[PDB]
Amino acid sequence: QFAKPEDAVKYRQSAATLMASHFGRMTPVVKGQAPYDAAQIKANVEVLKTLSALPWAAFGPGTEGGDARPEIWSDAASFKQKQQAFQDNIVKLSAAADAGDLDKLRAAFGDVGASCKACHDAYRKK
Amino acid sequence: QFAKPEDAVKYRQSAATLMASHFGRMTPVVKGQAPYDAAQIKANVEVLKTLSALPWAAFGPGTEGGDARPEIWSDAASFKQKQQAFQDNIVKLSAAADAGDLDKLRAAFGDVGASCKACHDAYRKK
Ligand code: HEC
Ligand code: HEC
Ligand SMILES: O=C1O[C@H]([C@@H](O)CO)C(O)=C1O
Ligand SMILES: O=C1O[C@H]([C@@H](O)CO)C(O)=C1O
Repeated sequence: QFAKPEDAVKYRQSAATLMASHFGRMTPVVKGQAPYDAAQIKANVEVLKTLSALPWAAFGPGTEGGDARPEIWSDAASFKQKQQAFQDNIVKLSAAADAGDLDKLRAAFGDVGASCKACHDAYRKK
Repeated sequence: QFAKPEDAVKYRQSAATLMASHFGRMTPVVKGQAPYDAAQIKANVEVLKTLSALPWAAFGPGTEGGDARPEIWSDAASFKQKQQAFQDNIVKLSAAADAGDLDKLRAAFGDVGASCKACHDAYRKK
């Protein structure tokens, strides 16, 4: 869907920006600094679910640019491992949210965050 | 969810960027220049549905900035009219996509695009 590689870069960066907001805005809730409204979090995690599937299609071959390492391309099976583990942790977060279980939400939130960071540490330029 | 007004600006601009890609990537299909796969379009319109709800919460009071006119704030009931008409046209696009009806998809796509443009013409800086 991208006329030039730059358009893929702008897409994936925008998708990432939205995931960071929908993930990070839950920080006060999982820390207990903001109230836990199970319906609010269920709805927010549904948005994050949708967003979480979007970046990966915007790293097609030859879309080197942005802060994307060429190893995304030179080490591709491993990159797919990191995005599928991340998406699998998003499924677990959805399950915790859908269950209305705050302790499980805390734990699942942390697993997601660790997956974000593991991919960045390997595949995102400093 | 925004620590400073700039963060709301960056969010709404990123949401807009993603809607432009998910809307605009259908142009070749509605023109007949790319094949029409009803399931592909249904899935894409579901993504656009989700995205289409996101910008509006990132124009809270005092989030003047970006290319957002202060009339979004000084003429607020009218801005809400333009975002609800747009969201209502997204419902019609969803219905056309879910029905697998290409002629209806063409027509609904055009109505959505006109709603985007009408809001920009009134409320987006040049
Ligand atoms: C690999 C499988 C990743 C996972 C999982 C997550 N992110 Fe990511 N992110 C990744 C790359 C390769 C890049 C660079 C993209 C580019 O071309 O520049 C990014 C970038 C971001 C950014 C910065 C966006 C920008 O505005 O430039 C953010 C804020 C970000 N990523 C957040 C984020 C979050 C919150 C994630 C988990 C919920 C997450 N990423 C996962 C690769 C990967
Ligand atoms: C008002 C009810 C709008 C409707 C409907 C749509 N858009 Fe919009 N858009 C609107 C404003 C006020 C702004 C400026 C935001 C800011 O603070 O700068 C925008 C911006 C955009 C952009 C540019 C994003 C950027 O990267 O800076 C794009 C690409 C865009 N809008 C696209 C878009 C599409 C495709 C829409 C219909 C599907 C649409 N917008 C509707 C206000 C409104
Ligand atoms: O909110 C975010 O969470 C991850 C990471 O910081 C988690 O460790 C990331 O990259 C964000 O923008
Ligand atoms: O794809 C887009 O459609 C609208 C508008 O051009 C429709 O007339 C817009 O602002 C886009 O980025």
